[PDB]
This record gives sequence, C-alpha cells and structure tokens, in this order.
Amino acid sequence: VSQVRQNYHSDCEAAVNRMLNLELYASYTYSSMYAFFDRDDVALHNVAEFFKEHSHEEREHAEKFMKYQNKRGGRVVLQDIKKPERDEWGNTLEAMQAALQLEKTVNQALLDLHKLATDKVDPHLCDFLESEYLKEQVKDIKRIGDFITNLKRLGLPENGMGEYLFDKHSVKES
Amino acid sequence: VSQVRQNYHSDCEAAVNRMLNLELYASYTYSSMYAFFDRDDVALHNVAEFFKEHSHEEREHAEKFMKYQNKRGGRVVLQDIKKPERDEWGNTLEAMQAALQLEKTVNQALLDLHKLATDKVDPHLCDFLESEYLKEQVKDIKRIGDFITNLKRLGLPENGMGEYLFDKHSVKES
Amino acid sequence: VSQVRQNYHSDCEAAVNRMLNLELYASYTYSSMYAFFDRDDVALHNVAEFFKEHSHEEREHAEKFMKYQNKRGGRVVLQDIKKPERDEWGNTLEAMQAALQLEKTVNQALLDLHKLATDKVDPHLCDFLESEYLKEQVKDIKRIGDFITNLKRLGLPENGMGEYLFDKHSVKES
Amino acid sequence: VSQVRQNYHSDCEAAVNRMLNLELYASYTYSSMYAFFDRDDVALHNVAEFFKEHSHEEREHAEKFMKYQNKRGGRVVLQDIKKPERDEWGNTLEAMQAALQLEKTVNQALLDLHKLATDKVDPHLCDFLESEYLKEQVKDIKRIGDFITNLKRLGLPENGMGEYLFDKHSVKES
Ligand SMILES: [Cl-]
Ligand SMILES: [Cl-]
Ligand SMILES: [Cl-]
Ligand SMILES: [Cl-]
Ligand SMILES: [Cl-]
Ligand SMILES: [Cl-]
Ligand SMILES: [Cl-]
Ligand SMILES: [Cl-]
Ligand SMILES: [Cl-]
Ligand SMILES: [Cl-]
Ligand SMILES: [Cl-]
Ligand SMILES: [Cl-]
Ligand SMILES: [Cl-]
Ligand SMILES: [Cl-]
Ligand SMILES: [Cl-]
Ligand SMILES: [Cl-]
Ligand SMILES: [Cl-]
Ligand SMILES: [Cl-]
Ligand SMILES: [Cl-]
Ligand SMILES: [Cl-]
Ligand SMILES: [Cl-]
Ligand SMILES: [Cl-]
Ligand SMILES: [Cl-]
Ligand SMILES: [Cl-]
Ligand SMILES: [Cl-]
Ligand SMILES: [Cl-]
Ligand SMILES: [Cl-]
Ligand SMILES: [Cl-]
Ligand SMILES: [Cl-]
Ligand SMILES: [Cl-]
Ligand SMILES: [Cl-]
Ligand SMILES: [Cl-]
Ligand SMILES: [Cl-]
Ligand SMILES: [Cl-]
Ligand SMILES: [Cl-]
Ligand SMILES: [Cl-]
Ligand SMILES: [Cl-]
Ligand SMILES: [Cl-]
Ligand SMILES: [Cl-]
Ligand SMILES: [Cl-]
Ligand SMILES: [Cl-]
Ligand SMILES: [Cl-]
Ligand SMILES: [Cl-]
Ligand SMILES: [Cl-]
Ligand SMILES: [Mg+2]
Ligand SMILES: [Mg+2]
Ligand SMILES: [Mg+2]
Ligand SMILES: [Mg+2]
Ligand SMILES: [Mg+2]
Ligand SMILES: [Mg+2]
Ligand SMILES: [Mg+2]
Ligand SMILES: [Mg+2]
Ligand SMILES: [Mg+2]
Ligand SMILES: [Mg+2]
Ligand SMILES: [Mg+2]
Ligand SMILES: [Mg+2]
Ligand SMILES: [Mg+2]
Ligand SMILES: [Mg+2]
Ligand SMILES: [Mg+2]
Ligand SMILES: [Mg+2]
Ligand SMILES: [Mg+2]
Ligand SMILES: [Mg+2]
Ligand SMILES: [Mg+2]
Ligand SMILES: [Mg+2]
Ligand SMILES: [Mg+2]
Ligand SMILES: [Mg+2]
Ligand SMILES: [Mg+2]
Ligand SMILES: [Mg+2]
Ligand SMILES: [Mg+2]
Ligand SMILES: [Mg+2]
Ligand SMILES: [Mg+2]
Ligand SMILES: [Mg+2]
Ligand SMILES: [Mg+2]
Ligand SMILES: [Mg+2]
Ligand SMILES: [Mg+2]
Repeated sequence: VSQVRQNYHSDCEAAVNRMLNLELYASYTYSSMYAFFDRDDVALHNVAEFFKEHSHEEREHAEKFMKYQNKRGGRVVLQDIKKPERDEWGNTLEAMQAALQLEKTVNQALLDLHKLATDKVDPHLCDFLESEYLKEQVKDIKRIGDFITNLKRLGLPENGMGEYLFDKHSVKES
Repeated sequence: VSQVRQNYHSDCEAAVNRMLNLELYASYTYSSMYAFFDRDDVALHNVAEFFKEHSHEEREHAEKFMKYQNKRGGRVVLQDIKKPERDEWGNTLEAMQAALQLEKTVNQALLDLHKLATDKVDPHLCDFLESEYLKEQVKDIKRIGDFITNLKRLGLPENGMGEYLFDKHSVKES
Repeated sequence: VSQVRQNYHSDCEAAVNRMLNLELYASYTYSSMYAFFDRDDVALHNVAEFFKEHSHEEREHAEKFMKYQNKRGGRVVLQDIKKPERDEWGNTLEAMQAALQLEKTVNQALLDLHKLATDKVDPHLCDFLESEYLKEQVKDIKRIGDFITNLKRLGLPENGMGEYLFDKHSVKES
Repeated sequence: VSQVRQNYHSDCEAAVNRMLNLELYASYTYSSMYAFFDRDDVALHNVAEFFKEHSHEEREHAEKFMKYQNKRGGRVVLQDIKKPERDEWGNTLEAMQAALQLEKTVNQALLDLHKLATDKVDPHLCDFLESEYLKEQVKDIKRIGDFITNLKRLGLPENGMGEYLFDKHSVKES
C-alpha cells in the first residue's frame, strides 16, 4: 500500500484509470476531426482548429487524471487508445453531432465516477470532479449544441454557403 | 406634506409611480427575450446580449423615476411587476416587432405623462421627461425599426442564413 | 427534450425557476429599501446605497440562474415579481432586521434546492449552489447580523445620533 | 428697440430684472449666514463654508440673468439689494430652515417667470429657465431638506454634540 494512500478505494483507483483512457480516446477522436477538416477537399480551417484545440484540452484532462492518481497513491495503468469510430466525418454538422455525443459520453462517465466516489465516501474525489471536470463539461456541451442549432439554421448539410459562413463567423479565426 | 414639495400635483406623483412600474415591466420583458435567445435551440448570442442591455437600460430608467419621485417630495409606491406577455419569442423578427411595440407603449406613456405635467403646469417634470426620456425613446424606436427592415430584407422568418447574418453584423458582437 | 440535457430532473428545472423568481423578489425588496432611505424625511444616503448595491447583487444572481437553466437545457419560465411586504421600512434597524430575514429566506430556499439536487443525484447543480451562492449567502447574513448588533449598541431605534453615526461609519460612503 | 430683439416681451424683460435682484438678495442672505457661522461664539466652519459657496452660486446666477437680458436685447435695470431678514441665524437648524425657505421662494419666482414666458410664447426663455435654473433648484431644495432631517435626528437645537457632528460629517470639510 502506498505511504500516501488514505480513504482511496480500489474501485475508484480503477475507475480513474478508465477515465484517463476515455479522455485519451476523446482527444484522439478530436484529432481525427482536425485532420479531416484540414483535407484539401474539405478545407474548413477554423473548424479544423476548433477540433485541434479540443483534442489538446482532452489530452490535458488525461494528464490531470494521471497526476490525480499519483497524488492519492493509486497507480496509473494504461491501456490501448482505440482509434476513432469513423475515418471521415462527413461535414461540419455531422462532426459537431459526433462531438456532442462524445462530450455526453464523457460527461456520463464523469457522473458515474462521482456516484462511485459518493458511494465510497470520498469527498476529495467528488470535489475534484466537481471543480475540474463537471462545470467545463456542461459548458462544452452547451457550446456544441449552440453550434448544431446554428448549422441547422444555416441549411446544413445541403447549404455549402452556410457551412462556409459558419467557419468564418462561429469559430474563432486561426 | 413633504418639506421639499413644491408645485408637484398628486396626479403627477401617482403617474410617476405607474411609469416606474412600466419601466420595470419593460425591463422584465427584455430579460425574457435575452433568456430566449440564449437557449441552446435558439443560440443567437449577439441578439441575446442586445436584449440584455436593453433590460438593464429600462431598469436604470426605473431607478431614475424613483430618484425623481423623492427629489420632488413624492412617495415611491411599488406594485407587482407583471410577467411578460410571452414565454417564448419565436425568432429575431418576432422579438424585434414585440420590442418596437413595447418601446411605442413606453413612449405613449411618457407622452401622456408630459401632457399631464403640462396640464398641471409643472415645467420641471416636463423638462425631465424631455431631457432624460423622450429623446432616447425616439432613437430606440428608430433603431428597432431599422432592424425590422433589415430582418425582412434578410428573408425572416424563413431564411435562417439571413437570421444568422443579422446576429453577426447588425448587433454588436458580445 | 433539449439536445444538451443530461442528468437534469424536471423537479430541479422547476425549482431553479422558482429560485430565479425569489432572487428577483429579493432584489425588488432591496430597491424599496433604497428608495425609502433616499426620502427627504429619512435621508440616510449611505444606508440607501448599501441597499441599492444589494438589489443589484440579487438581480445578478437571478440572471445567473437564467443562464444556468439554459446551460442545462431547462427552460426559463417567469412569473410576476411580487411587490415588497412593506411600503415603508421604519428606520435602519427595522430595515436591517427585514434584510436579515430576507437573506435567511433566500438561504433556506438555496439549501432546499441543494437537498433536491442531492436527492436527484445532480452534482453539477450541487456544486453550482455551493460555489456561487451558499458561501456568499453566509457572508451576507453575518454582515447584516453584525450591523444589527451595532445598531442596537448605538441605541436604535430611539437614538437618532446613533443612527446618524452608523450611516457615516458602518456602511461605505457613497 | 434693440437691433437684436425678437419675441421678447417687455413684461419678461422686467421680470428678468426682478429675478436678477432676487438672486442678489439670496446671495447676500447666504453671505450673512457665512459670517454668522464664522463667529468665534458659533464656530462651525464647514457650515460657514457651505453658505459661502451658496452665496457665490447665487451671485453667479444673477450674472447669468444679466447676460441673458443683454443677449435678448433687454436692458439691465438694477435696484437696491435689501439686507437679509435677520442679523443672526440662531444655529445650524434655524439657518437651514431659513435656507429651505429662501430656495423655495427663489423657486416660486422662477416658476412664476416660466408661467409668464409661457403666456408670452417665449420658448427661449422657457428653455433657459428649465436648463439653467429649475433642475438645480430642485436639487438644492432636496439637499437642504435632507440636512434638516438629519439635524432633527441629531437632536437640534438642544444637542450641541449633534450640531458638532453635522459640521464634521454632513457638509464637506473646508
Ligand atoms: Cl504501490
Ligand atoms: Cl484510509
Ligand atoms: Cl474516512
Ligand atoms: Cl485507502
Ligand atoms: Cl480498497
Ligand atoms: Cl468512416
Ligand atoms: Cl460517443
Ligand atoms: Cl470544471
Ligand atoms: Cl453559437
Ligand atoms: Cl438552405
Ligand atoms: Cl454560432
Ligand atoms: Cl410624506
Ligand atoms: Cl406649491
Ligand atoms: Cl407654481
Ligand atoms: Cl405641491
Ligand atoms: Cl395635489
Ligand atoms: Cl408564449
Ligand atoms: Cl407593448
Ligand atoms: Cl432622452
Ligand atoms: Cl440597421
Ligand atoms: Cl429569402
Ligand atoms: Cl442592420
Ligand atoms: Cl425545449
Ligand atoms: Cl440523463
Ligand atoms: Cl447520471
Ligand atoms: Cl435529463
Ligand atoms: Cl425528469
Ligand atoms: Cl408599509
Ligand atoms: Cl423574508
Ligand atoms: Cl458563493
Ligand atoms: Cl460591523
Ligand atoms: Cl441610547
Ligand atoms: Cl458596524
Ligand atoms: Cl435699448
Ligand atoms: Cl418679435
Ligand atoms: Cl414669435
Ligand atoms: Cl420683441
Ligand atoms: Cl413688449
Ligand atoms: Cl436678527
Ligand atoms: Cl424666503
Ligand atoms: Cl438647472
Ligand atoms: Cl444628508
Ligand atoms: Cl437629543
Ligand atoms: Cl446628512
Ligand atoms: Mg512503502
Ligand atoms: Mg485495486
Ligand atoms: Mg479496433
Ligand atoms: Mg450524499
Ligand atoms: Mg458534495
Ligand atoms: Mg472545456
Ligand atoms: Mg468537455
Ligand atoms: Mg470535458
Ligand atoms: Mg459575411
Ligand atoms: Mg415634515
Ligand atoms: Mg396623492
Ligand atoms: Mg398574470
Ligand atoms: Mg416646454
Ligand atoms: Mg435608449
Ligand atoms: Mg427607449
Ligand atoms: Mg426609453
Ligand atoms: Mg432538438
Ligand atoms: Mg418539467
Ligand atoms: Mg399582491
Ligand atoms: Mg469548489
Ligand atoms: Mg453577497
Ligand atoms: Mg446573500
Ligand atoms: Mg445571496
Ligand atoms: Mg439701433
Ligand atoms: Mg419694458
Ligand atoms: Mg430696510
Ligand atoms: Mg425644454
Ligand atoms: Mg445649485
Ligand atoms: Mg438653488
Ligand atoms: Mg438656484
Ligand atoms: Mg471620521
């Protein structure tokens, strides 16, 4: 047993390793979306950069879990990072719909980990999730929902001009 | 009778309290519009902020009436602030049409109060309305009319792309 | 169902709308106190400004709830904002006693909402209340209790000189 | 007839000369109050300076009327400036009560001149009174009423300590 370990359940330790993997999985999916929108036959560079940034965010959140694991005296155990579900992402609407879904999947895993931490009476883990993850999750979900509403408004997937305008106005220029 | 009171008719005092209520009512309606355009299924954030600003303006104008009442030695009497007429505002065109109408309602109440002040030979109240309210009222009515003309030009309510472009170009970015 | 909605109970959504109304109610009561202390026959201007500031604070907290509702995919539903319980507030001691009571009422509604969020296993709503509301609530209650103790010490309600001195020394000069 | 004169009734011209005299009369009364509170057996120097400032304000308002008379092509006609009604002013409460009364007298003369200007269809004179005189009049009346309320609260005329504190806290230190 680690000399630092206190009030840290084995189940929580394991679930933290699974969360770490899920963040790396999410980061990798966003990297795929970045590469797709960088294609010469897609060429929506502000959209591409948006997904690149989110890939870097999820990677940082994985790192955060590693650091957390060690602070509590748990042990980081890594698994394969599965490739994304798709090799190509259709268009900005399809990608944002996938992103929404991915953020909700990540959010459900966070909420599940909070339930577990609650069951094991671990308020440090509960606070950590609340402060570092749950708030920013809800904000990302809201942002992407807002985007999907605007892409629909702009006539996606049929309206190319709408897709062009989204890339100029809705995501920051890169 | 207040020690400061001079040339201040009871009828004017009462009409000032009713104006105060109407400004609070207007502020509350604009707050509703703000919340509507902030919805994830509406998501026109520059439009939302425009209405938020106007809500704050009307609230400040209510405060102004309170201060005025006390300066003249009248007594502030508050009533319920009625909820807005609608819970949802359709789209940017419908909301701006409602806003036009609300500003004209407020303007008519100001003009009615000016008539009353004129009938009661109260030049201080007349000047106050002229300087602090009537000018800025006409400017807000003109601005919103200009907006409605542009929203029609942009193909509202059917043309989503037009609605998207209005939010980017016609109202200041937030 | 909103595309962003996740782990957000209908009961919580409704209780958030009721909290929003209660914050607007509180803001309106403080506005009344502001107008009272601005009267020429009361004329305690630093006290008046204290209540004005608290009115603006509660309004900002209402806005916050609106934004929260939308972030979670709930829907803002507004009701009438009831006028304050009194038209006149007696003196600084009576007003601060009313304010104490109002802050405790608001605090109980926050605590009740935290219980509900806890029952519905909503840690995002729990954290939100904890971070944005509960701490600052306890501080406002303490401040007002401190004031009431000093007003009693100063001989309120009989001792006018004490009331004058409170306005100069206990609340910031405006 | 002056080459500049247009739409300027003889009655208005004369009433402007009487207003000029009344402003000089007011200025002189405030000068008396200044000298009273500067006495070694009164010695309330911040109160004294308050009245000195108001004496200078009323003098500037007299000058303003002179300039106005000439701008319209009327002719300045001066009369004796009557000495103040009292040689000694009792205490801060009595003086502020006299000041309230003097400001209301000046305000009634302004309102009477506005009625006359209205009867003679002189909108330039009406605007002049509205912009340069009537607003600031209401503010001075409110300020002095506020003071009288605080002096009563402080136990004037019996409570010397209250009178001392008013001079330190309610009027700006000189
Ligand atoms: Cl180990
Ligand atoms: Cl342990
Ligand atoms: Cl423990
Ligand atoms: Cl342990
Ligand atoms: Cl264990
Ligand atoms: Cl694929
Ligand atoms: Cl997913
Ligand atoms: Cl967070
Ligand atoms: Cl958006
Ligand atoms: Cl289309
Ligand atoms: Cl957008
Ligand atoms: Cl009264
Ligand atoms: Cl009168
Ligand atoms: Cl009159
Ligand atoms: Cl009156
Ligand atoms: Cl009356
Ligand atoms: Cl509706
Ligand atoms: Cl209306
Ligand atoms: Cl104006
Ligand atoms: Cl325009
Ligand atoms: Cl069209
Ligand atoms: Cl425009
Ligand atoms: Cl909905
Ligand atoms: Cl859910
Ligand atoms: Cl859940
Ligand atoms: Cl849900
Ligand atoms: Cl539900
Ligand atoms: Cl009452
Ligand atoms: Cl209460
Ligand atoms: Cl807080
Ligand atoms: Cl204190
Ligand atoms: Cl006492
Ligand atoms: Cl204190
Ligand atoms: Cl001549
Ligand atoms: Cl003429
Ligand atoms: Cl003419
Ligand atoms: Cl003439
Ligand atoms: Cl004539
Ligand atoms: Cl005398
Ligand atoms: Cl007089
Ligand atoms: Cl003025
Ligand atoms: Cl005062
Ligand atoms: Cl006393
Ligand atoms: Cl004072
Ligand atoms: Mg060891
Ligand atoms: Mg284990
Ligand atoms: Mg595989
Ligand atoms: Mg619990
Ligand atoms: Mg907790
Ligand atoms: Mg984020
Ligand atoms: Mg996220
Ligand atoms: Mg996240
Ligand atoms: Mg454009
Ligand atoms: Mg009285
Ligand atoms: Mg009345
Ligand atoms: Mg109703
Ligand atoms: Mg006029
Ligand atoms: Mg305006
Ligand atoms: Mg307006
Ligand atoms: Mg207006
Ligand atoms: Mg939907
Ligand atoms: Mg429901
Ligand atoms: Mg009622
Ligand atoms: Mg926290
Ligand atoms: Mg606070
Ligand atoms: Mg509070
Ligand atoms: Mg609070
Ligand atoms: Mg000539
Ligand atoms: Mg003549
Ligand atoms: Mg004589
Ligand atoms: Mg005018
Ligand atoms: Mg003045
Ligand atoms: Mg004056
Ligand atoms: Mg004056
Ligand atoms: Mg001091």
